[PDB]
Formats: sequence, C-alpha cells, structure tokens
Amino acid sequence: KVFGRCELAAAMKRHGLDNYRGYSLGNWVCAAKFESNFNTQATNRNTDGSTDYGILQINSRWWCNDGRTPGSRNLCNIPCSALLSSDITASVNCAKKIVSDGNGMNAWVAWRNRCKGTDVQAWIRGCRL
Ligand SMILES: [Cl-]
Ligand SMILES: [Cl-]
Ligand SMILES: [Cl-]
Ligand SMILES: [K+]
Ligand code: NA
Repeated sequence: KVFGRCELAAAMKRHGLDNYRGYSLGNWVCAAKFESNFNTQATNRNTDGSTDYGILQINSRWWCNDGRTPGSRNLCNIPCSALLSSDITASVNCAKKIVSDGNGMNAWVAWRNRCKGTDVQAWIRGCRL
C-alpha cells in the first residue's frame, strides 16, 4: 500500500507514535517519506546481506526474521514479511522498540541525514489530526 502523507500521519497517531520517545509525528512521517516514499512494500538489500522492510525500512540484522541473514536476531519477534502489510501495526510496534534502543531516531540513517533538525512539522501541516 502507498499511503498518502496525511493518511499515514493519522495511522501513526492511532498506533501511538506521536511523541513516542519524545519524537513528534512529523519526525515519523519524514522518516517514512525518505525510507520508503510511504510504500509499505518497499524493500532494500544491504551489502552485508541483510534487508530493510516496509514503510520504515526495518532491518533483518536485528529486528525481524527473514531466514536469509546469517547470525541475525529477531528482536521484534516477527517475520520480516509482516512489515510489508497494508496494516502498519507491526511496523509501528517494532519501530517503538528500535527508537527505544539507545540512539533514538538516529537508528534511521535517512532520518539523521534528511529529517533531523529540519522543519518536520511541515510533514503534518494541513492534516486533520
Ligand atoms: Cl510534528
Ligand atoms: Cl525462516
Ligand atoms: Cl541518507
Ligand atoms: K536469518
Ligand atoms: Na533477523
């Protein structure tokens, strides 16, 4: 599913991401924009053999099981395919664990390089929330 900007903002808010770990909703929407362009079916293969999945490009080295990342963990206790669903519940629940892991949203390199420090409120501007 390819979400609209305000549609995704509303879904993220319903699942408790707004201000989670102190990160406003615009931070999460901005991260999703540059990780996946709002597409739940986005995937990206990494040089180390791991793969990133879903609207927040969550990685199989630590967070989900795909059966093809030797030595990896599955800290969100889900198949990576669950991160590709049209329903964002699994991605949100796993993102909550990731952002609590110590480095906040710096866990998403694209957030650090493209959202951090910017006017992230623009990403929810105009949305009925
Ligand atoms: Cl915001
Ligand atoms: Cl497996
Ligand atoms: Cl980047
Ligand atoms: K594996
Ligand atoms: Na894994």
